[PDB]
Amino acid sequence: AVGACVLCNSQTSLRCGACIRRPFLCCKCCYDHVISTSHKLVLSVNPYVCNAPGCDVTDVTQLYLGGMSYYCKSHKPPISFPLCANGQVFGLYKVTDFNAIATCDWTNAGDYILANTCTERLKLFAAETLKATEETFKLSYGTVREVLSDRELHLSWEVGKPRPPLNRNYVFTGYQIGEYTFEKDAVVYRGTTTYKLNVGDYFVLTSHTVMPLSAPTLVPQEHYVRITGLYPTLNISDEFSSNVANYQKVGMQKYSTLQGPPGTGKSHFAIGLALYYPSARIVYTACSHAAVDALCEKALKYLPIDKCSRIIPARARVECFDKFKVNSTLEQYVFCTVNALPETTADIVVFDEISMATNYDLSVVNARLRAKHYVYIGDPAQLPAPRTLLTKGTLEPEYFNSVCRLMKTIGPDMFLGTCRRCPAEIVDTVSALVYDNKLKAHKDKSAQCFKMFYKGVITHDVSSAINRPQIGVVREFLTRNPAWRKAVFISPYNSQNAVASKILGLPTQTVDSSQGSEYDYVIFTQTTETAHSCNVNRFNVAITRAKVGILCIMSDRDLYDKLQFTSLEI
Ligand SMILES: [Zn+2]
Ligand SMILES: [Zn+2]
Ligand SMILES: [Zn+2]
Repeated sequence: AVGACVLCNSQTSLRCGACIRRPFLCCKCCYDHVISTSHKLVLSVNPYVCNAPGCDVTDVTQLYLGGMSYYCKSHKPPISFPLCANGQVFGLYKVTDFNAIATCDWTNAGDYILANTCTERLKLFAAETLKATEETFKLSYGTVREVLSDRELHLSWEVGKPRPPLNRNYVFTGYQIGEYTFEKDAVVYRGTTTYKLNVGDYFVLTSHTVMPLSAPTLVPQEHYVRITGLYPTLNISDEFSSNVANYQKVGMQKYSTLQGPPGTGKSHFAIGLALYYPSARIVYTACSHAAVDALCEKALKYLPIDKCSRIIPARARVECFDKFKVNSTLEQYVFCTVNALPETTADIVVFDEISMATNYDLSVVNARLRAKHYVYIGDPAQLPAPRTLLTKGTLEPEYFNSVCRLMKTIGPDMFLGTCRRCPAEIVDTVSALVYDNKLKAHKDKSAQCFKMFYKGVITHDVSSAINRPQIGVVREFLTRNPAWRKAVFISPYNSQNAVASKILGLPTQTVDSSQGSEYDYVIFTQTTETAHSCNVNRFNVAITRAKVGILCIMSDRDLYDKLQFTSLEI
């Protein structure tokens, strides 16, 4: 029960029993915390409480030290001194920001802003407090009535508690018969495992214990004068020649940031780093299984298949890359999600899709992976990890995580400025929208990029929006543009996606789940004109999925006018 103060590192024996993480606080800092918040319980070898029989006084400001025990004003002996005096709480070895992180409920965007602009140690405490606050709430949200078929169900809920939204962010566990997701009387049930399940089975949200954090989100930066710990090859392929200047900067710094807009070659950069440093052992990590899978696919073409291994938790979350040797931690090239990372060492660590990472994830990576060099690849102009507790305000990219903050304040170390995937109409649009006209297009205009302003009629299934007339507009477009039936339908709402799947028969994806993918033809309906559907990062992701053509049914005049597409009438 002896440690370092979370604000001043000054050693102390006092903890705050009211904070959910019970951090160590120094005599001065613990004082400033109890007099400015409702947190009044102080812990030590023994709890600072009145030891008189039947007394419930726990406020440290109402407690004194008499003998070797603690008492209140009504039980203290004549010879006693106050625990709280001289700007200090009594302990061994005898701020405004810390109070806010410790007492907020993480429902306002200002809470996440403070968690990214504070000192480095407060970032660790905030990430701990946030994840702990997120987990407790899970134990509280609100049974199959009848099985109709092999993919839909009728559900009945528990009495007295609200219903959690039915999407992919909320994964239920049925009863360890596997993890399930639901989507919206009829509801679609999708269990990762095909276990049998009759009427009466109940499902509960899967909770994962929050472990305390110790490693920082970012290691201390170190700049070198020569390539350290690595041996660069001289005969690099001409496919990776343009990255040699930035490849050398990787070996001369502890960490490096790379902002890669869509289609600029992020995975091409990451895989070629292994060819430029052929003797290095590399762990490729990311938050999602799809991001690590994309890095596996690029590796299969360029890296020896016998030196690659994909780490899969027996948790069998989803089907992952099955073309590398499974669960071989000691291989040269290791592909693994952050949550499943083993405790090992590496020459370089590549963290992909950095905008989807939380400050918790940055800490787990540093705690499990000791490496000579870390490279963070991503794009703060794309989508972040969902903060389910955040309901008031929008989280700006500078407050996504420590890495995204640096990319937006001082800029990224390296930048990929040429998009090779999208037609010029899409590139010019997003370049002016979120990239300061610094993103150039390798392709010409395709003349297959169209936009249409059509508000339609907005209906809602609970909280997910639907715009059937916008789908009807798409229907009429398909009958007149037959080559587009191979397109992918994208929208910001799962429900609009479910309706479009039945009416149009196209493959469907949400904008958030389409990040990292690319398709020849994309059809996008904005559905609504909300802050969710008008988010510039979401929109940037949505329209940069197309390789050849895109059709945008717009609800927002601003974003409609900013689209440099040909307008179609109907
Ligand atoms: Zn506290
Ligand atoms: Zn302190
Ligand atoms: Zn008492």
